[PDB]
Amino acid sequence: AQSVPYGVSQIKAPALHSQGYCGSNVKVAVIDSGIDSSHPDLKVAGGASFVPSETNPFQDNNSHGTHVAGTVAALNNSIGVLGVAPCASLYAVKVLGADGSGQYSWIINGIEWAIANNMDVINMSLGGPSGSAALKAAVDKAVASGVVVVAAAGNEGTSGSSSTVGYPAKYPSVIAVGAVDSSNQRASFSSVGPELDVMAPGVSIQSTLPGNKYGAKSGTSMASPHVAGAAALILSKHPNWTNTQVRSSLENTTTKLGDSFYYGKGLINVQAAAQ
Ligand SMILES: [Ca+2]
Ligand SMILES: [Ca+2]
Ligand code: NA
Repeated sequence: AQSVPYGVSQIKAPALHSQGYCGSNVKVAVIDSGIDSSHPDLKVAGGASFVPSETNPFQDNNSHGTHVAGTVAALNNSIGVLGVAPCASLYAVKVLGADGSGQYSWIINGIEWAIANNMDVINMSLGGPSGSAALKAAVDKAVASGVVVVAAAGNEGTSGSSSTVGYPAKYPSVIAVGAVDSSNQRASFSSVGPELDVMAPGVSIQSTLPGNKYGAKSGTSMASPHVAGAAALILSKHPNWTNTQVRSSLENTTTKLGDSFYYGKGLINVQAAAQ
């Protein structure tokens, strides 16, 4: 039987599902450690690998990319879990290797690929403490090209009064996502700062794992795909909205939590965001 992860319900996705909105024809790129395309609960449409030693984007030797992807789009069937936008066209853009790290040149190559291939939404569940003119340029171009770019804020917790949001999440053109629990409390690990935009469920998130498995993971990596999946539902309902309108709708209809430095605008509510 299929189980709906708490997080899907928390952001109110099922309401859209009920209306017949599930992300059909929205192209979402998971820029991460690849997606196990053999998983029975996922449907990968395409993708590319930018990791020199791991040329197949459909082999995930880490498990991270597959987990992120099931949050976005685990199929609606009688098995496993359920994604935020279960009918989306899922693309595996492999930029992290088996050890979960990757070079900036690879990540950037992957963003460039996503622009060229007309992805609607990009999910980046990754981040580093330092930026680069090339990294900024690539996210900026995606957004100028009409792509919704979503990134995990980071897992750096609090540090005095400084921002601990990593890159590319720190860039204004990107939506930086922090993590809450099932009670709406900020996860202690969730990165903080003025660049934080929204929150999403990121503690003990059940999703798909390679080799027809399921398991839980915690991190702002798990929070970001709820937002990416949410932008896919919105576009399925309003195919003519610009990335700008999608973003404003998500930000403008959150459930407000505590201070914006810790919670940004609050927890997204896709039901409200979809109008
Ligand atoms: Ca399923
Ligand atoms: Ca921001
Ligand atoms: Na940002």
